[PDB]
Order: sequence, then structure tokens, then C-alpha cells
Amino acid sequence: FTLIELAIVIVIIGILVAIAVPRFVDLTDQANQANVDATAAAVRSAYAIATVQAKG
Amino acid sequence: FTLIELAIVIVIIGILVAIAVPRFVDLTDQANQANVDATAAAVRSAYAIATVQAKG
Repeated sequence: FTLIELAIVIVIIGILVAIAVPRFVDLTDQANQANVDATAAAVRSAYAIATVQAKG
Repeated sequence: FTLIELAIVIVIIGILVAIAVPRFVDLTDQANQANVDATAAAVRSAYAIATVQAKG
């Protein structure tokens, strides 16, 4: 590579770095809560259906 | 409520409706006739008792 091409590369690397980038976040607490809540809704419906099947 | 529970409800409502149900009927004519007849029997007895009391 010519020295000019390396100079251009040295410039552009410095500009394509110094972007923002997202953090990874452990969102499993929020997702676990929604899983527990959705499951609780399912248990209530499953119970209601069971009261008809059981006739009691 | 879950969509399944609502689906089950939509089914069962449609089946617990479409029973027969009795009409109310104005049976007061038949009851009034029986009242008049029972009262007429009472008047006859009250009259008969009165003929003894009155000695005439």
C-alpha cells in the first residue's frame, strides 16, 4: 500500500471508531416477571376450566 | 382473562341460553272462580247455621 492510502486509513479508522455502541443489558428480570404473570393468567384460566370439568 | 377462557365463555353462554323458560300467565281468572265458588259454599253453610240461630 502507498503511504497516502495508509494515511487515509489512519484518518478513517479514527472516525469509524468514536461512534456510540449499545450496552448489552441483563433484561432477564423484566422478561422473567412477564413470564410469571403470563403463566399466572394461564393457571387462572386452567383452574376455571377445571371447575367445569370437575363439576365442583 | 386469557383468549382461551373467553372462547370457552363464548361457547358456554350460547348453550346456557337456548333453554326453554316458562311464560308467566295471568291465572287470576281460574283462581277468582275458585274463590267465588269456595265463598259460595261458605255462604250456604253460614245461611244454614243462621236458620238454626234464627229459629226460622
